[PDB]
Amino acid sequence: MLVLGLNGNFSAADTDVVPQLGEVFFHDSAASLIRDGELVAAVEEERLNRIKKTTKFPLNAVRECLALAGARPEDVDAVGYYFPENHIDTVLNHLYTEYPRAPLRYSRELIRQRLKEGLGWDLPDEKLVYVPHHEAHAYSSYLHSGMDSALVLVLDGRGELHSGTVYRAEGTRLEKLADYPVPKSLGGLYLNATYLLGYGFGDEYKVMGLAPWGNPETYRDTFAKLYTLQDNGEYELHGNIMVPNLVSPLFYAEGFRPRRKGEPFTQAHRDFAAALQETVEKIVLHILEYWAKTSGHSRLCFGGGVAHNSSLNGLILKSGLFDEVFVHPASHDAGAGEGAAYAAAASLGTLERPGKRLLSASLGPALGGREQIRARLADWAPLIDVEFPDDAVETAAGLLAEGQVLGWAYGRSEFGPRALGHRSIVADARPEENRTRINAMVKKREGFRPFAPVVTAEAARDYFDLSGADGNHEFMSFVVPVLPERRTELGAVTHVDGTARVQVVSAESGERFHRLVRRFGELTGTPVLLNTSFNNNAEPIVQSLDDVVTSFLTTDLDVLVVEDCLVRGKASPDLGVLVPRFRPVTRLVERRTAGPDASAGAKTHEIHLDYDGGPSAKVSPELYELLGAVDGTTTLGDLAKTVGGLSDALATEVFALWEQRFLTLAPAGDIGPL
Amino acid sequence: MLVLGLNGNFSAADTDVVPQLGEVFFHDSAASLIRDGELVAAVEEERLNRIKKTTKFPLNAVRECLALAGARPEDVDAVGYYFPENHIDTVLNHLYTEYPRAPLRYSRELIRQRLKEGLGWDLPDEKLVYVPHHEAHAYSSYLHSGMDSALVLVLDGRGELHSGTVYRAEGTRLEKLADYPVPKSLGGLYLNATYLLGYGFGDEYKVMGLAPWGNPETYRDTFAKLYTLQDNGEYELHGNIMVPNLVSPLFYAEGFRPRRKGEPFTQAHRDFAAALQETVEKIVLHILEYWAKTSGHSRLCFGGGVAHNSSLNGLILKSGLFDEVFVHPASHDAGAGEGAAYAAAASLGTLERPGKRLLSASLGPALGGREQIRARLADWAPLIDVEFPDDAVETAAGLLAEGQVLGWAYGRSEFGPRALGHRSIVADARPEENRTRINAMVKKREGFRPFAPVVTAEAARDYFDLSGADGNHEFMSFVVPVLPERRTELGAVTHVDGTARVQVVSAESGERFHRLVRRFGELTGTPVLLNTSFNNNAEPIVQSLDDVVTSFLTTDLDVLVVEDCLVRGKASPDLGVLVPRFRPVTRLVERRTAGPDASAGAKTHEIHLDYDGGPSAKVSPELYELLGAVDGTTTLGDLAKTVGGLSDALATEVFALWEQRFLTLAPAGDIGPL
Ligand SMILES: [Cl-]
Ligand SMILES: [Fe+3]
Ligand SMILES: [Fe+3]
Repeated sequence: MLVLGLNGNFSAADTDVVPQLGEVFFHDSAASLIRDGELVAAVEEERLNRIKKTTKFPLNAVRECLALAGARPEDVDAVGYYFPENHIDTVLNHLYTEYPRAPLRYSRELIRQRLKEGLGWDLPDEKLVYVPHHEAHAYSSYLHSGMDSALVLVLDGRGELHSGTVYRAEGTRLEKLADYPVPKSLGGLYLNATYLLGYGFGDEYKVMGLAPWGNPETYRDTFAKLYTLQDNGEYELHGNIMVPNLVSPLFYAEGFRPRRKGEPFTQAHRDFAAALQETVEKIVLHILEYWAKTSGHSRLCFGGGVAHNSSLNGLILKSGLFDEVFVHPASHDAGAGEGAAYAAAASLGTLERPGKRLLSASLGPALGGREQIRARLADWAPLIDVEFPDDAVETAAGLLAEGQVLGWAYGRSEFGPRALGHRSIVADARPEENRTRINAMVKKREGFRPFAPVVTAEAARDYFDLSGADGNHEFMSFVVPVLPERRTELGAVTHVDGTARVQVVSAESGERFHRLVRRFGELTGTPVLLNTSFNNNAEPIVQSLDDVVTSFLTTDLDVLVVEDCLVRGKASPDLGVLVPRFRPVTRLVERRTAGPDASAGAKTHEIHLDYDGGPSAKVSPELYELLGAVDGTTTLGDLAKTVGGLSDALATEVFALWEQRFLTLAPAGDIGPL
Repeated sequence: MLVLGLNGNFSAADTDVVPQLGEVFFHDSAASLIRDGELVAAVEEERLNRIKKTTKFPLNAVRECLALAGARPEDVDAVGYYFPENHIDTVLNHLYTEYPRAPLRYSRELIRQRLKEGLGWDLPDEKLVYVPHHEAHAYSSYLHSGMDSALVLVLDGRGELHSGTVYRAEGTRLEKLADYPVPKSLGGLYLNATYLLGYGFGDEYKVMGLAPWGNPETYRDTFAKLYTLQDNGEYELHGNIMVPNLVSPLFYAEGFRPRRKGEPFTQAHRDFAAALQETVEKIVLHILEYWAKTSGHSRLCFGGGVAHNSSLNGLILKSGLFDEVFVHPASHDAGAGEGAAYAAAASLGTLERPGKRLLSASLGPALGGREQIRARLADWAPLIDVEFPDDAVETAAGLLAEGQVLGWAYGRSEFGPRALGHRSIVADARPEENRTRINAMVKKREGFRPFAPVVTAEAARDYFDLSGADGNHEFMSFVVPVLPERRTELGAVTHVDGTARVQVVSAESGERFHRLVRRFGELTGTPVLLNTSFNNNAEPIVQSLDDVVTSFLTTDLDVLVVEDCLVRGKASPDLGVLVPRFRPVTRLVERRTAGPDASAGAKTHEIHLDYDGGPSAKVSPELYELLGAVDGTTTLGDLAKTVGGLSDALATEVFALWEQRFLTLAPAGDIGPL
């Protein structure tokens, strides 16, 4: 039994199903592969097409999953899709009424066209299974829990008919207990409020990071007008007929004005975030207080996008409502994609399930063999210096103890949003200053943002308060208190409220990363590291070796440790040897608007990424001419001849566009098949 | 007592308040000026920025109205805006949460900014009055009816809180009897349905033109699942949680497939339009039978945008529920803007009302003095020949009896969507072939589109069944049956169901246009003329003399009659003397997309209009280079020298862009102040 799980929309690499298809239409595209009930490969398409939370069809993810399994497309017994057929087709039909030039291609045709054109795979209709969305979420969360019975809660933005569902789980059978309609969505509520802070889709976790800086008292009674807790685990959200946002009208009427980009986060912004987070905590704990005592289950599995609210999870852990809580590293729609495979298996035969709790999210493609990685790093020689230490982990722990900030790239990439020791940036967790600088200089993000620690399993309870239920901490699912007598010691990773979104690494969850953290603790007395995701502000978590080196070279990291190679940037790196490549969404434009006296205005030149929400940047006339000559094979230095040579100014302009990922800059060639 | 009425959004000429601001956010911008209770000027902003149903701030319209009244901005005593302040500001606030770069300027500050920058007018806060939306509609519909009291029904897309409102009007007092909530919008229902026909916003009236070709029976039972008629003049529309369209999910589930662009209208599409029209009719006649009997009133004023459903209006007239019915020529939001002026007058002190029933919509700017028209037409000499007959009307009637299609342009432009003798295209109403003739080769639009007759007051009852109530027919508000013994005689203007959207012209409503239709009747025995709006497929109704000449020269009209001048196109018109000017929304673009093997891909040159739903066209590299040098003063011929001269190929390419109005093409200078 080999089964493919699919989620996302159906757009090709270079176009979308309709022009500028909204980023909210079936996002976080991913593919997962289960064999004999075990999750053998999973990767989000964003990692391969480099568009965060992408809606595009996860063609590359399917290809990578098959390769990791050693399978051909014909080996796949079934394909599950994470929504019912009528729902996804009704939404496509809606988009087609708005875009009368678009061909009437519904999901079955589009899935089969993509697999046929993209993989040479003729999928039989009888192998395609559409699955209720919250059923897919629940299967994913519960089957990886290691529990043989549980309460399973799913809360997300929405399924086909519900924003929340409660299941009883026993053996491999799911039995629905309750649901909550779409307009009560806590995902929708959190996103509605997120837009008031100058943030958008996908930024909710940043708002969660802001909330502990605020006092929930300021806006508590305002948010209380937007919901009512009702008897027997019910609740209500109070909508409005003014605009499609539950939150902005009332807060506008009370004088709250939405933050603008580039403005600071005031105390009122912080308090708003705090009152929002408390609101969702109050609702979910109300749901669970009721269903704990009603269903009688002492164990909980929590999935759906809302289960990525780690503060909420930490409160559930401390609530005492349950003895055990489990959360999957991919509780958003990539996990529903995985759950759709289990559901598809269930509908065609018997359901085979994992035999153990999931401990590792290291499930994507790896970086390559020993030899192909060494050969590819040689291709980067004009930009990097490379050492091959006898014991890279020993050396990396020493560098960390010396205050270096490291890129850390090993093996198979993490499924789900958290970096966990395979595509990480790590630093000493003790100095508070590391938080200040890694926010400001390395990740280039807001100073309020917290940093998550990783700790060895053996030392975890010396630093963090894990009391209450037994939660799984392999995937940073839970915020927990830092023990008070350790808060000064852990300056970089203790949040303003004394908590931390902890990763507890063990020899079984992540042997190499555990050894790193253990050795560091032996050197310093503190077996704790800061662990943030390996990506700059313009990209998802890095995937390939070229991704890793590119990111190292365009962030202000000290050293890169990749598959036991020690990489440093050269004193003067020769950008001219890099070959520019368009991304499938890269566009160049020369534009004139109207000018004075109805003249044609002055020319300007821009590069942009053609997808909804894509960035854009002004370019000089010389860079515009240089980039128009890009062929995929010629180096940047040879290209720059035609505009009179790669001046330092052109190299600097190119470097800034590289940092923002408007195009691919890498040595000639590639690493080859893995 | 001089009062300015305002409706629309707040965007400048060349940008929108938020980028690509949806065409549905406060559309049909307009300005109205009342003085001592009389409407002295009104024009829609679309006529001036040449963007159909524009949302942009009606700055030009305000300027034109002030000039028509001989007023300084400072002479205005009060300004009324057609929505309450909290509602429009809440919608702007919602736009601003979606665009965190947009500065937080709300409606009061934007109104003052546009008037200060645009007119030097410093508007005191005390002079700006915001109005309930359906109240503005109701004042405008009722106060121009000539009635002493009436039942007033308003049905539109939505106001701040309702989609329908019912008033009793007496003297100048409005008393609210009932309302219907936003989700019951019949404007909303009609537009949702319209999308299924490959049409969009603003195309509803085309769907109404299609409905008689269809049989309402085939989808009657399907539409019946979407609404329920209830006691006490109540009804319900049955929504869905699938997509924001009432209509598409159910019709998709029954195998209805939305029409694609360029596809013919099938019999299914025709029957769909027929069942949709029957539905809104059934609901509104159900509202009206309950409120005619409950209120006991024999007079009805019907307003809001749904009151432009001419077929519905004819059915109301024939229902016997009322003795009198009045419909305003601008019952859409431009009329709400007018009605906001009256409400502002009632707020600040005392309200004065018009002395008589409105007979003429001729309220916009005029074409100019006879001396400046002659002078400006001489500027067009390299493209046209002009005659100055002794009696243009006499000549025009003969030319029409000879079978020519005329442009007819006189005096002040029509307020509201119907042409009525001031910006019209007129032809013989007798020949059936004139429909396909003027659709295909003049309006360049669909063939099913019926044409409307204008008839003298004296002959009206010889041709049209005006029985039932006494309706006002000066504005083409009602569809009425053509008498069966006249249907063959009126071949061009009788729909497939024997009906016609008639204009009855009188010496009182439009003297010149009356004399024209009378004379043609003396010459032919048929005092009826086909009357369609003076615009091609790419523009609103033409406004200025330059608009009139441009439209005549870019359509296939035989002759243009404009202010007693007879205009024909020269055998070989010299396009080279035309000065090209960018419109404020004109953008000229060279584009490179992504290519195979990650190269810089296809190079294209395009012109487009930068507003939501704006057209675009590919251009040749040569025209791209020529249009880039447009300075607003150099002629097309002189600009063409820089690329080798105005060749026939280039002149043809430019002409096709001119026809689509991508840029302004006109002789040097302008007509000057009117
Ligand atoms: Cl009242
Ligand atoms: Fe979900
Ligand atoms: Fe309205």
